[PDB]
Amino acid sequence: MDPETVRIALGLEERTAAWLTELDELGPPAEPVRLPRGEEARDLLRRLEVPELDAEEIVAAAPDPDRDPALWWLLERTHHAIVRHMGDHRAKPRGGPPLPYEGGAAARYFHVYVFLATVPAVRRFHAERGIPDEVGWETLTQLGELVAIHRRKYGQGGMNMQWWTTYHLRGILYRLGRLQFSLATGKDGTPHLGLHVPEWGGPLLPKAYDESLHRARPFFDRHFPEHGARVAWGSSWMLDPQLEEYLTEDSNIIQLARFWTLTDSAPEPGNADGDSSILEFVFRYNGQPLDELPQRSSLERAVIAHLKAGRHWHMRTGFVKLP
Ligand SMILES: CCCCCCCC(=O)SCCNC(=O)CCNC(=O)[C@H](O)C(C)(C)COP(=O)(O)OP(=O)(O)OC[C@H]1O[C@@H](n2cnc3c(N)ncnc32)[C@H](O)[C@@H]1OP(=O)(O)O
Ligand SMILES: N[C@@H]1[C@@H](O)[C@H](O)[C@@H](CO)O[C@H]1O
Repeated sequence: MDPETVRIALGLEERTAAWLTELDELGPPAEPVRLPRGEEARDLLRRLEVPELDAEEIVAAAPDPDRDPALWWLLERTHHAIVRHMGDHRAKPRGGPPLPYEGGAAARYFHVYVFLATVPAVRRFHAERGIPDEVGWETLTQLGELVAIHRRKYGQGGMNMQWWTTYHLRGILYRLGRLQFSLATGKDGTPHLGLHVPEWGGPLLPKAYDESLHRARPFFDRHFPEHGARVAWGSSWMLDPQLEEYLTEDSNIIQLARFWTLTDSAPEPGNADGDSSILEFVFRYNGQPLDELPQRSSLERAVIAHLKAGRHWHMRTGFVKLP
């Protein structure tokens, strides 16, 4: 098989040829790709908290080297492209393009198969770094969340956040209770930890937040002592001071943001970039006209109002010192 044949077979944009050539050069992994099957696949998916509806469909559609040779060629090389960067937070998060849905369920669940095929590799890395099993597993369960999110957002099974799953799969991101932390470095190479909030796990309670923060240094200093971060950095819609206009005092976002020191400049009022991000995280926004979107929470009402009024939301960046 060749990258042009693969590209055309799967119906990928000409845009992706460079990626495909790169993968082509890279070749198959030393350890040949293996997909768990049947009840082994069910157990793994269940452990990764993939909802049952999706897990059944994932197993049923599992591709095959002989019947799906283009898709299988990509599966091995995409797996290879991730594992070669195991432990390496300096490499860009390149998970590969999404596959056109005309390839059916195997195409839609492509990056789930990448994730399943890569679990053994990253779990070995976890073991080597002395990471507790429950931490490793808890970290990998975001696969379920992102699978469920695809369904809510689009109407059928899939997982199109493969750029993000490169972090879990390279063992450079760990969920430590309510928050996640990623190995990171600034433009000047100073190590920090990136701080992230997964959807699942309920509201962002001060006490859960605070516990996660207490876990970060001891965890990273024990298992990645070479890193030495003192500070956590976040970029998020939820760091927009403009939220103070709409959210009240019981809002966990309003209380927690107060600890943060913002480091980017106040954005231009007319800049529109942070719009799609807040829309994504609040509504899983999929192009629909704003009046259809639910209005059941103060935040839901807030983000519409603000946009209706011809105003814009921005992503802000800030830091907190790790306790
Ligand atoms: C504060 C630290 C900043 C650190 C930077 C983090 C960097 C990133 O990870 S960027 C991505 C962030 N992740 C997400 O957005 C995940 C999806 N979002 C969520 O699950 C939630 O927003 C979550 C859990 C994080 C916060 O929820 P919660 O603790 O309820 O927020 P809170 O400020 O207390 O809520 C205020 C109101 O808005 C509602 N609300 C909050 N978030 C959402 C949401 N995503 N969708 C709908 N309604 C929401 C609440 O239900 C509450 O409603 P009401 O006043 O009507 O009772
Ligand atoms: N889509 C990702 C989220 O899944 C993640 O929680 C956040 C962390 O800042 O980064 C966003 O771009």
